[PDB]
Formats: sequence, structure tokens, C-alpha cells
Amino acid sequence: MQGHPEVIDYLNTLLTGELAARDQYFIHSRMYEDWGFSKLYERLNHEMEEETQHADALLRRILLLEGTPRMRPDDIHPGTTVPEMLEADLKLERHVRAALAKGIALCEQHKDFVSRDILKAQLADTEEDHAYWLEQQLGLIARMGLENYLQSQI
Amino acid sequence: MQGHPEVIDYLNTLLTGELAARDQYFIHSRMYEDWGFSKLYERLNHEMEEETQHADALLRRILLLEGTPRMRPDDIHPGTTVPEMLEADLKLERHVRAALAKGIALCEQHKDFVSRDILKAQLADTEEDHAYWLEQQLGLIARMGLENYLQSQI
Amino acid sequence: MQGHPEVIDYLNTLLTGELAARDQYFIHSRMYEDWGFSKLYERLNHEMEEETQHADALLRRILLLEGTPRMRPDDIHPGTTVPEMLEADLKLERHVRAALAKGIALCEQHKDFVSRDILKAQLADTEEDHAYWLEQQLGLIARMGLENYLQSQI
Amino acid sequence: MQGHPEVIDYLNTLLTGELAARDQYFIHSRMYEDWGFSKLYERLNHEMEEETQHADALLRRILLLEGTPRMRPDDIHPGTTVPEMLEADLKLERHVRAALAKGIALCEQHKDFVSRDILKAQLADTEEDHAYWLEQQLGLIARMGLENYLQSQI
Amino acid sequence: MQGHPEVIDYLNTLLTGELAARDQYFIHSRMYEDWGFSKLYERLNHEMEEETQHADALLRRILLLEGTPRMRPDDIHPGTTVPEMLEADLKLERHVRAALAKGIALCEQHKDFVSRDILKAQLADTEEDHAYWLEQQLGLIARMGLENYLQSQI
Amino acid sequence: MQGHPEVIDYLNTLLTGELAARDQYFIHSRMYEDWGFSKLYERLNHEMEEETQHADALLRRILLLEGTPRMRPDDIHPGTTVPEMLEADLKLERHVRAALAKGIALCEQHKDFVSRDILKAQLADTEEDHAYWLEQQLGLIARMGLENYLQSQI
Amino acid sequence: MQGHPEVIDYLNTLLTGELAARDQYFIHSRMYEDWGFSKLYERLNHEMEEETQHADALLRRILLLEGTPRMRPDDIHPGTTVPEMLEADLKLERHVRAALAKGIALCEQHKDFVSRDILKAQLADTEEDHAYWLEQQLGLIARMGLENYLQSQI
Ligand code: NA
Ligand code: NA
Ligand code: NA
Ligand code: NA
Ligand code: NA
Ligand code: NA
Ligand code: NA
Ligand code: NA
Ligand code: NA
Ligand code: NA
Ligand code: NA
Ligand code: NA
Ligand code: NA
Ligand code: NA
Ligand code: NA
Ligand code: NA
Ligand code: NA
Repeated sequence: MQGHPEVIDYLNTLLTGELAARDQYFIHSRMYEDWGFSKLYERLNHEMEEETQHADALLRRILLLEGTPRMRPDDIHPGTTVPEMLEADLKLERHVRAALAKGIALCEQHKDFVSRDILKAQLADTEEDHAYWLEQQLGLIARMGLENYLQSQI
Repeated sequence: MQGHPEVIDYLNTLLTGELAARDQYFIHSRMYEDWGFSKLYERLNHEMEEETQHADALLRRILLLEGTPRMRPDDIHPGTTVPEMLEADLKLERHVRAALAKGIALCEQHKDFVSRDILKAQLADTEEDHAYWLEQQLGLIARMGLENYLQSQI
Repeated sequence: MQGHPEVIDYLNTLLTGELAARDQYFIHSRMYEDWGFSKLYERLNHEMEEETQHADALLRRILLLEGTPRMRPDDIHPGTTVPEMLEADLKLERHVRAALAKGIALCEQHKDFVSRDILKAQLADTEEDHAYWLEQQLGLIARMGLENYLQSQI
Repeated sequence: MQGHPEVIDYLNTLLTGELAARDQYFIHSRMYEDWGFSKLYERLNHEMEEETQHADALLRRILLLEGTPRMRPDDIHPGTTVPEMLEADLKLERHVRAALAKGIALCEQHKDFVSRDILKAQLADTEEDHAYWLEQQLGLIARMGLENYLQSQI
Repeated sequence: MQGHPEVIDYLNTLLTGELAARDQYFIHSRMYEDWGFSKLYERLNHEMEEETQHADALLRRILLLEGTPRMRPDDIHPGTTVPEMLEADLKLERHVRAALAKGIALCEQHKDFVSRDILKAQLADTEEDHAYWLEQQLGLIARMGLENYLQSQI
Repeated sequence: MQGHPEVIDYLNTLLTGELAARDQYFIHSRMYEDWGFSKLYERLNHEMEEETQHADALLRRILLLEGTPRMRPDDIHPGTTVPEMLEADLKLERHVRAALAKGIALCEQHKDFVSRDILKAQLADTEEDHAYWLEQQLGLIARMGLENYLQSQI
Repeated sequence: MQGHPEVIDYLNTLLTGELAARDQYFIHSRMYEDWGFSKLYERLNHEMEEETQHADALLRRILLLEGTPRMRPDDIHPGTTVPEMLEADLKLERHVRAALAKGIALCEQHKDFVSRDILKAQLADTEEDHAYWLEQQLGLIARMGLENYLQSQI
């Protein structure tokens, strides 16, 4: 089935974003492990896997709609300390949140309701799982101090 | 432990190559699935997972050596038909083979024997698993014809 | 127990033949695997194992009869394509068939009935298992065409 | 098989080093236990066992090569506080790393490839397991403070 | 992938050597059984199987490198008494050891690191398993006498 | 609890003795294995483990008493033949026996009854297990001859 | 059997001491629980049970020796904060240690070796289990601070 060209283009924009998010969580999880923060490695490794699944869902939808997926990831922006890394991932998730919301509106406009539903599922993951968790970590640092927070993530 | 700068740089060159190979097998496996060739999807999906493990091993080694991983994948070059896709993946694996062999020689020269061993393991995977399998598929097409070959991959 | 010298000599002739057949099926099975014909690899690998057992039975009988086994295999004649390999193995099995039948007659003449029985067991394997299967494969190529046959052996 | 005298001598130098490392981790693990840091006792007790296995591999190789093992351990240099003990073990592992790398080069030069492979296995353990872990602990102290770090090791 | 002609030729030299070693242990194991030394039969039968695996690894590597395997075994040199058989197998294993070491150096020179690794694995088997065991048996004969040694191998 | 300085010093003397005994049984067990005497390897490997436990008990007691353990092993004196090795280990165990008995008397004198009990446990192991077994082996050699004895230890 | 009156009297002195120690650990364990330090409650509750077993062993021995047990516990001296409670229990265990050592000497003098052995078992518990653990806790407070220590005992 040929999808609407505007929708296929927008899905491709989301795809390169998710390929990049996957890779930013790849490098951050391994950086966390390099420093001995096993709990932070485990969570970001999980979020890398979630992003790979998000990317896969978009890629498959684009092919189903007879489009050609764009596989070049967007640039990533890794941090250099734990607070910078949390903040950088939260900034990225806020960007993805806004991009997904715009995409849901566009899919509704072009009457592509299945693509809309794919994006809504990813939007709920973005808001309720990764972004919320990042906000929580930054809030814990603010409440107990960075040193106590880091101790808790060994 | 601070690694030798030339070795760290070369590992980074291999890393961006493996991130790209992962993504080329991501798109090819899903293209194969889009056309209904389940056996080709299954093999390339497996090879995508293997490439992710190769990339992970290099990334972790670079961090251990106190280097900074380069996460921008090299460009990929997907094909548009099954023969083109097999040929494109074989070309990529031949490139990776040559790059790994050069890296093993460089690691020996700089007396980084653990990095050498990591690359040798990936070299054996490259020669004996993916590249050999691709050569076999292209040889089967040549022996039984493309139509019979495609039938066998449903 | 000292065996009859003519019988021991003839068993040695069969032994060098079976050592050679083992090795011809060793190289053919791995050639089949090299090309991606897993079903042909599996059958010839099995027939290599059967030949090793045939050789072992003859070797042990020669020692029991106080003879000295000849361990130099006869020359082998591998093919270069699937039809040539099937034909070459069928030619070899026809040669072994004739040699075993001659040996059974010789054992009867010299009243070595246990050696006769060992050869009869190998003769039945030769006629009813490997040679018959090879004839069947060549007949399938003739009935469905080489390309369809090769497809079936992946 | 008589080994090359230079290689046997060098393996003996490594052996007395590993016997000493075993004993330095013996005393440090029990010191950690004496102070109530169970997690540090457990890790160093494990590393003592690993060193015993390293020493055993070298000793057996020297005997196989018809050499006579030197069983006098090198001197050890235990610390008196947790940071000093971590630093002392990291210094020792860095020394062993350099000694193994030199030994691998020497084995290659004298074409003793099996001894080279034994040393490479120990080199990978040294770099990727104990030395890396020690670097991580010292980095955790630097990131969260010594008091928080010690709390985490109870 | 086309291998380096010098490496393929050398692998073929090793292959005919391993096919011969397989057959020398075939005849010796059965000779040991013929005399009632079950423990010597069991060990040499195992070493025959190991040699078959060594030969298989070389054969498959030669095919992968697009070479043509040479399947004519080298001549064998069986002994006529238990001490002669042990000595003959030890001489053969020392020859294989030297040939493998030369091959590892040649593979390094031609930058064929996977072939090098295949040979190193076989080299370790040769030095640490069969050759060492043969040296041990000859040493036991020297320490307890041949008659006591033979009794122990029933 | 601060131990009596004379008792702590004496425990340290026993500790360096047990570290040495551990290492003498390490080298002897592997020498026995090198010659193919599996039963002698197994027993001395066990006695090496027992000595490690003896050393550990002393080391921990010294730390508990707020002393500083001495980790330099005494010199060892390995033999070069099976009878010399048995005799050398029996001489060492007789030395340890005398040293432990002296230590038990000293602990009683200084009213350190728990240290006394630790030494009594080791004394019983020394007399009733290793030393007695060594005496038995030397007696078996004397009763059946060295060649028969060695045969029994394969 | 009538015990020596001096020994029976001394065992009674130890009995009233152990009845008191039981009760001091009864009140401290429940105080720790009252404040929410579950780990400190669990350890002191265990030590209360151990003291009950110590008291039981002495009581039964006194009856066996036809003596009359004294069941009035000595006075206890509970602390009012965690550091005071640890210190008070360590002072009590040091007192019990000295009393047991004196009792062992007295039992030896009066040739009551079974009573001596009962006291030695309790002495080892006192030195190696409770007193050592208390010393460790006070040392942890000194190394990480009281606030971190208390956090670890929730
Ligand atoms: Na996402
Ligand atoms: Na996400
Ligand atoms: Na790869
Ligand atoms: Na690959
Ligand atoms: Na046959
Ligand atoms: Na056959
Ligand atoms: Na067909
Ligand atoms: Na080591
Ligand atoms: Na180590
Ligand atoms: Na071999
Ligand atoms: Na071999
Ligand atoms: Na005997
Ligand atoms: Na001992
Ligand atoms: Na002992
Ligand atoms: Na008590
Ligand atoms: Na107590
Ligand atoms: Na804390």
C-alpha cells in the first residue's frame, strides 16, 4: 500500500532520530559501566534496546508503506559526567516527545491511523518510562546530593 | 590504562565500520522480510545482532584504554534486489576483513596484544561465518538460478 | 590364529580400498558443504563414517589372523561438480562391490567363513545403501533437472 | 620437549611474580575482612584464586618444557588503608601487565607460540578484570568520597 | 576469499601430515587392542579421532580459501613393539610440532591471522596433550620397567 | 583485642612455615603430574589446599590479635625423584610438628587458649594425616620395591 | 560426680555473667529495633540466643557436678545511643573473655578437663564472633562516620 509521501517522510525523520537515540544510550550505558555504575549501565542498556525496537517499528512501517528508510542516524551529543549524561538524555527524550506529538497530528490529518497508533505507543514509552525516569534521577541528585546518588548506582 | 593513541584511533575506525555494518544488515533483513523471504530475514537479523556485539566489544575496549568512542556510523550502501543486497553485504564484509587484518598488524606493532586478540576473534567471524555464507548464496544463485534460489528462501 | 596368506593379502587389498573410499567421501562431503549443499554434506559425511567402520572391521580381522595391515590408501579421484562427484562415488562403490564379491568367493574357497561373513555384511551395505542412493540421486537429476535437484539439497 | 632457555627463564620470572601477587591478595583480602568490608574481601579472595590459577599455568608450562620452576615469591608491598591497598594492587597489576607484554614479544621471537598464548590469556585477565576493577574503585572514591565508598563495601 | 598461495600450499602440507598421523594412530590403537592393552587402545583411538578433527579443520580452511585439498596421506611408520610404537608416535608428534610452528610463522608473514589461529590451536593440542602423554609413557617405562608398565595398560 | 607479642611473633613464624609448605606441595604435586603419577598429584594437591587453609587460619588469627602478618614464605627444599620428594615432605612435616608443639606450650604459658586450640587442630592434621601418609608411602616402597610402588601411583 | 568446689563456684560466677550478658543483648537488640536499625536488632538478637546457649551449657555442667546453680544475673549496663551500646557490649565481652581465660587456668589446675573444654568453646565464641564483630562496628563508625554507619544498619 503506498503511504502518503508527507507521512513517509516524517516517519523517516523519526527513524533517524531513534537510530541516534539508540546510539546515544549505547555509548552512555557503556560509559556508566566503565566508571562502575552498574545500575545506570543496566537502565541505559535497556533503553538502548527499547530504542532499537522503536526504530524497528518505524523502519518496518516505512517499508510496508512502500517507502525507502533513511538509515543515517542523527548526530548524538553524549555528556562527560553523570549529571551531563542524564541531562543530555532528558533533552533528547524531550525532543523525541515533541517530534512524536507533531507526527501524531500529521498522521491524523492525512488519515493514516495505523501510523498514528504506532507513534502513540512510542510517545507513551517516551513520556512515562525513559523521560520520567531521567527526571527522577535528576531530582534524586537534587534531594540527596550527587555523591549519595552515585553511591546508590554502584 | 592509557592505550596507544594510534591503536585507539584505529579501533575507532573499526567501530564506525561495525556500527554501519549493523545498520546495513538492519535494513537488508527488514527488506527481505518485506518481500516474504523469511530465511534471508532470519540470517541477516542474526548478522545484525553479531555486528552489534562486534561494535560493543570495540566500544568497551576503547573506553577501557581511556579513549573516546566515535559513534557516527560510516555510510551504508544498501542494494535494491536480492542479488544486489548479497553482493553489497559481501563487499562490506571484504572491506571489514581487510580493515581487521590491518588492525591486527598494527596492534602487534604497538604491543597491544589484547586488542589484537579482540580483532582476531572478529576476523574469524567475518571470514568463516558471514562472508563465507554470502559467497555460498551467490554461488547457489549461479548453480540453480535466481528463481529457484528465491523459492528456497521463503 | 594364522589366516591363509591369500586371504590376508586380499583383505589388505580391500583395506586400502576402504581407506581410500573414506577419504574420497571426506573431501566430497566438505566440498558439498563449501557450496552450501547441507543435505549432500550430511549424507557423504555419514558414508565417510561407514567407510571408517568398514576399514576398521578389515584391519581388525587382518590383525586377528596375524597379518600386517597395509595402511596406504589407494588413490582417490574426486569430481569437480555435483554430477561428477556423484558419478565418481558411484564408480568407486561399483569397484568396491566387484572387489568384495571376488573376496567372498576367495574366502569360501579357502574355507575362511568368518572373513566371508565380514565381507558379505560390507557387500550388502555397498549395494543397498551407498551405491543405491547414488543411483537414485543421478536418477533424480535426470527426472527433474540439475537445478531443481540442487535446490532440494540445500 | 626442551623449551628455549630464554623463554623458560622468563616464564620463571613471571611465576615468582604471580606467586607474589597471589600472596598480596591473600593478605589484602583478609585485612579487608578484618575491618568488616565483606565486598572487598570477596573480590580480593577471588583475585587470589585467579592468581593461583595463573601461577599454576606457568608452573605446569615450565615443567612441560623440562625447566625447573622457581618457587620463591617476589617481595610483596601491602598497603595499610583501603586507598593504599587499592593503589598497591593496581601498581602490582600494572607491573604484571608490562611483564606479560614483554614476555609475549619474547615468545613470538623464539617461536614458542603456545607459551605466547598462555601469557596472552593472563594478559587479558590482568587488563580487563583485576586492573580495570581497581581503577574503577579508585574512581568511585574520587566521585563519591571515601566514606560513601567504604559504606558501599560493607 | 582467495587465500595466499604459499599459505594454501603449506596448509596442504600439514593436511597430508594429519591424514597420516590419523592412520598411524588407527593402526597402533588396533595393534594395542590385538595384544590386550585396552588402556593403550583407548588413548590412541582417542588420538586418531583428534587427528581426524585436525585434518578436518585444515581441509575446511583450504576450501574456504578456494584451494584444492591434497588428500594423499604422508607415509606412516608403525612400530612393532609397545616401546617402538610409543617412540614412533612421539617422533611423529615432534615432526608435526615443528611443522605447525613453521606454519604459524608463515601465516603471520602473509597476514593470514585466522589460519594462524587454527594452527596455534593444533599446536597446543600437539604439545600439551599427545606428545606430552607419549613422553610420560616412555618415562614410566624407564622408572618402573617395561613389564610393570605393560601390566598397568591391560 | 591485642594479643601477647610473643604469641603473635610465634604465630608469624608458623605462618611463614605454612606458606612455604603450601608451595613445596604445589611444586611436588605438579612434578608428580609431569611424570604421570596421578595418584601422587592428587594427594599432594589436596595437601597444598590443606596448607593454604592452615596458613589462612593463622593469618586471620594474627589480624584478629591486631598483629601484622609476615607473608614471606620460608625457603622450600623440593626433591628430584619420588623417594626424595616423599622424604623432603616428611622432613618438612616433622619440622612443622615440632614447631606446632612448641607453639602450643607457649600459648598455654601466655594464657592464649584460643590460639592454642587453633594450633592443636593443625597439629592433629600434621601427625595423623600428611606425615602419617608419607611414612606409609616410604614404608610401601620398602615392602614392595620402588618399581611396584610407582606402578601403583599411576 | 562431685566436682571440685572451687571449680563449681567459678562456673557459677561465669553463669551469672552469661545470664546478664543474655539480658543486656535482649534489651539492646530491642532498642535497636525500636529505632529502626533492623540489622543491629538481628545481630544482637542472635547474640542473646548464643548467650542463652552459653548459660545453658554452664548450668547443665554445674548440675552434672552436683552443684547448685546461681540464677541471679549480674547487673547489666545498657547504653543510650548506638555508639554507647556497641561500646558497652564490647566492654562486657572483654570482661567475659578475661573471666573465661581465668576459669580455663583454674580448671586445668584442678584437673577438670571437661569443664575446661566447655569454657574454651565459649572463649573462642567470645573472641572470634561477638567481640570481634563489635570491634568491627566501632571501626566502621570511625572510618565512614556515624551517619553513614547508621544508614547501613537500617
Ligand atoms: Na523512542
Ligand atoms: Na526512548
Ligand atoms: Na563485524
Ligand atoms: Na560481520
Ligand atoms: Na565400504
Ligand atoms: Na561404501
Ligand atoms: Na523448484
Ligand atoms: Na596474574
Ligand atoms: Na591478577
Ligand atoms: Na594433529
Ligand atoms: Na596429534
Ligand atoms: Na606389579
Ligand atoms: Na600445616
Ligand atoms: Na601439612
Ligand atoms: Na558468652
Ligand atoms: Na557473648
Ligand atoms: Na551514604
